[PDB]
Amino acid sequence: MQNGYTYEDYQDTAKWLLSHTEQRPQVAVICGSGLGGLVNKLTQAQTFDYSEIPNFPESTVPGHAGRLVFGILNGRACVMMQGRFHMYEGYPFWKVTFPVRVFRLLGVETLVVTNAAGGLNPNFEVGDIMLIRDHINLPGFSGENPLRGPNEERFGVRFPAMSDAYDRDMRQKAHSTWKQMGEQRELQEGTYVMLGGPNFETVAECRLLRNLGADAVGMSTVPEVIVARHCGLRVFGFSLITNKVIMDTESQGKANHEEVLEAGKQAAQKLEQFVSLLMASIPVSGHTG
Amino acid sequence: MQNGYTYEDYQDTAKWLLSHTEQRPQVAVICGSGLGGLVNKLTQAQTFDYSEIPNFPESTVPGHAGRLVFGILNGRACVMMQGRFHMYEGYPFWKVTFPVRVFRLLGVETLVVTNAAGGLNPNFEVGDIMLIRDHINLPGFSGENPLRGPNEERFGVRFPAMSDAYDRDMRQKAHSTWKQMGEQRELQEGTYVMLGGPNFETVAECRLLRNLGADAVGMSTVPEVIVARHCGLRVFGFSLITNKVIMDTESQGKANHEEVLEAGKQAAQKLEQFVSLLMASIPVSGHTG
Amino acid sequence: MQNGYTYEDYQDTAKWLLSHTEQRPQVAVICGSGLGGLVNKLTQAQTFDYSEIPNFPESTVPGHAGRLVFGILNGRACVMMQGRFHMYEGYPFWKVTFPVRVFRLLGVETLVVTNAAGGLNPNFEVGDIMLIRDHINLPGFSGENPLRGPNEERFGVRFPAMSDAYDRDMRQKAHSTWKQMGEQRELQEGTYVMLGGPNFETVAECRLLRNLGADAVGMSTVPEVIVARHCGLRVFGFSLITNKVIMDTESQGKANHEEVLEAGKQAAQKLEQFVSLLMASIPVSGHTG
Ligand SMILES: O=c1[nH]cnc2c([C@@H]3O[C@H](CO)[C@@H](O)[C@H]3O)c[nH]c12
Ligand SMILES: O=c1[nH]cnc2c([C@@H]3O[C@H](CO)[C@@H](O)[C@H]3O)c[nH]c12
Ligand SMILES: O=c1[nH]cnc2c([C@@H]3O[C@H](CO)[C@@H](O)[C@H]3O)c[nH]c12
Repeated sequence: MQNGYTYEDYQDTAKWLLSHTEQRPQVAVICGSGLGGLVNKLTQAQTFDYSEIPNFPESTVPGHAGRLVFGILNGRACVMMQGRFHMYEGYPFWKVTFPVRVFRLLGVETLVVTNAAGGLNPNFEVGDIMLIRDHINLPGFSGENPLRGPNEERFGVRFPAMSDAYDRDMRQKAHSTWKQMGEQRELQEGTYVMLGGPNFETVAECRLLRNLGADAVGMSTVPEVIVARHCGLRVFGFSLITNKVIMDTESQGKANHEEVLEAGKQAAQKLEQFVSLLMASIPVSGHTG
Repeated sequence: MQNGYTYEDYQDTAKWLLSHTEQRPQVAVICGSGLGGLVNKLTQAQTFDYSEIPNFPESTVPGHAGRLVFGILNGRACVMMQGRFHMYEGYPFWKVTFPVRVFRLLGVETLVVTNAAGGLNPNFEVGDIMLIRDHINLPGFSGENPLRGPNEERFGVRFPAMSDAYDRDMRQKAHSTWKQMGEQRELQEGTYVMLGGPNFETVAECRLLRNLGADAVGMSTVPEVIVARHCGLRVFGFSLITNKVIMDTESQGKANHEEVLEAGKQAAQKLEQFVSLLMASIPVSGHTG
Repeated sequence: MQNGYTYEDYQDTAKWLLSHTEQRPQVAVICGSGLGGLVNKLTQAQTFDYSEIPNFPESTVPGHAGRLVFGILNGRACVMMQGRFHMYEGYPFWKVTFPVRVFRLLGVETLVVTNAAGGLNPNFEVGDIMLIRDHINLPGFSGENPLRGPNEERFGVRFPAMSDAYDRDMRQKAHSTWKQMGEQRELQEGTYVMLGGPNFETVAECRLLRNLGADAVGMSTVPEVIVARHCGLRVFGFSLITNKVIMDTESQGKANHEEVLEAGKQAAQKLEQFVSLLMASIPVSGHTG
């Protein structure tokens, strides 16, 4: 059936975490494939395995550790999902996005989503960082949506708008911060398209997606962005272009999960630093003062 | 699993209605968001709340009253669904389309479907009435179809054609009737595309859908048109363009459910009159005479 | 839930077949709508109704006999599925593709898939044979995939590549063999697109699919190709263009299942001979010698 989680289920989980840590994060960060190293920048870190937290699902994908880590990143208190969940694991979207609603109940105001994606835009290179300015939700087109079923008014409204999903002011800041880093390669920005997986795309599917206007293709993030927005979380996200998708039948090679080599190795120090500097200020937003 | 309704389930429901009303409608009308006012033109009306009719599902969306109303509209006896069901409510297509098969068993010959839709075609304006000449069924592309599972030969054949879904002669009549109304704004006609919802589309999705050739986007109607056609019901339908979809990232605003303001208020008297005049004649079709 | 079949389920079924026949096929052939006649070329044939083989699903579509036939085709020992399964019958993809994994466990190395498809490419004619060089998996875009859920490492890896699904060397051979037949009509080759069904497409959907780059549209094959590739089966496939899809609203007619007339009658002797000659050699591939 539809969402099997009740409001109290999120309530209980949030209560469990609050009674087990003194940290009160405002920023929540989700780490995609091979981006699990973002965690080792945190100070005063406390790690919780998903399996010990009440209603939490579990990461079954290599590159996804399956741990919730609270810590202080460059002065700001945040919580990180070292590994996320995907629909191709057998998880329904209402299970995949469970942690987004828990964050909301913990008092989190901002959510930054990351992921590894295949490059569709020809100007993208392996190793590029693409700011997600927009997305195309293919599973959504068919009713596969985390918000399907009766609406929980306590989180948001029945018909939430998505045209303004990715925060404009945060994307301005990302660009400004990149300049300060002195990166030779420019900061990319585009549309992220989500499909189910777990197999990689055929040439025809890559050409089709590109013609639809997508810049990168992945198998996650979008459900989370929808639930986040629905409950009023400010959102920002970026894709690490781990590979160039096959656009020709004269296939030199084929995609493979070794793309973690591009993330948790190749572009480790870069985006980890990019995200740390990014914790400069929402500006915070703490009522007054 | 697939369709949980047996032929007898539709039989029973049809029998219940027939033994509770003296009205024998030939035309069935389904009212979409904010079009619930079409009901108050009926004479000798008898209302049934969906909750009292045996195997009937229930409308949970504001703008959808959830009542079956029998009445006489401009001389013709018809039955109206004051509010429909959607997949985003958690309803499977076989539940969403239940009433279409009941209508067939009541003796109904024509079904007119209405709905509120976002305008993709740039020449459309808020308040426009678009005749549905065709549709694109996105959920259908993935197997999400009201006819999935074993086929009930008593209703129709296994592989029904959809290329001739929207009656040609009725669309000629709609245009002729519009002329007689003296409307300054021309009568629109286009392709309706259905997606799951309940969130509104992103700019990228709107551009994608437009490039696919769709004129308006909605979250209903199509499943109903398929089941109707499958059982031999003549079909006609139109969309009330309640809003202009966001096609640019320089987002002035965002879509919201207040679009009922455009329907159940703004274009009330117009389409209600358009539908009343439309009950001129199939010509009826009553064997001979 | 996800795949309800365990590795032992495939093991058991493979064992059952092996202890009931002396034939050890290397090639497996799947027959689509109206192509069931490919079976009557086999020598030393042994037929098994799907209903008698342990974990086997059942064909409910006319044109699909529902029998597993072992035999010798032009010198090569093979097994044939006289009739396949489709998602529109109510079958989940993990049920639809069950036989592909059984074949793998029997020792099969090559799988040739066939099907009846509607022509999108304007240069195609009814009766044409199209080599499947690639595919677009619409249900896959939304997570509807035979590999969803935990991965069985004993069959393949979590993220299998699909860009090289259709064997290049076998498609070279198909072209060479066609020349030897002396066919006046050239051998077609293109992209196959899969959608759910069971209804036929609207004009708008046909134009949409064509613009996406598809040459033929069908309601099967793809799930099977994915599971096959995942477990290392060499794959080759072709579509019998049974009809021209409706691309204009000035609809002369509409599609219907009578397309079996084009297959199991019209192009019977041709493709049956084409497939028999095609059993020339992988070259076999039998370790050494
Ligand atoms: O080219 C790609 N296509 C689709 N998904 C991905 C990913 C993402 O990485 C994981 C697999 O490595 C998946 O979880 C997927 O979403 C990276 N590259 C691609
Ligand atoms: O722009 C739009 N996009 C998608 N659906 C709708 C609707 C339709 O109205 C209800 C929500 O107001 C939904 O039921 C939807 O199908 C109107 N406008 C749009
Ligand atoms: O034009 C077509 N569109 C979609 N599917 C098919 C088939 C295939 O044949 C069976 C129905 O005859 C279905 O099983 C379908 O996959 C043939 N032609 C078309």
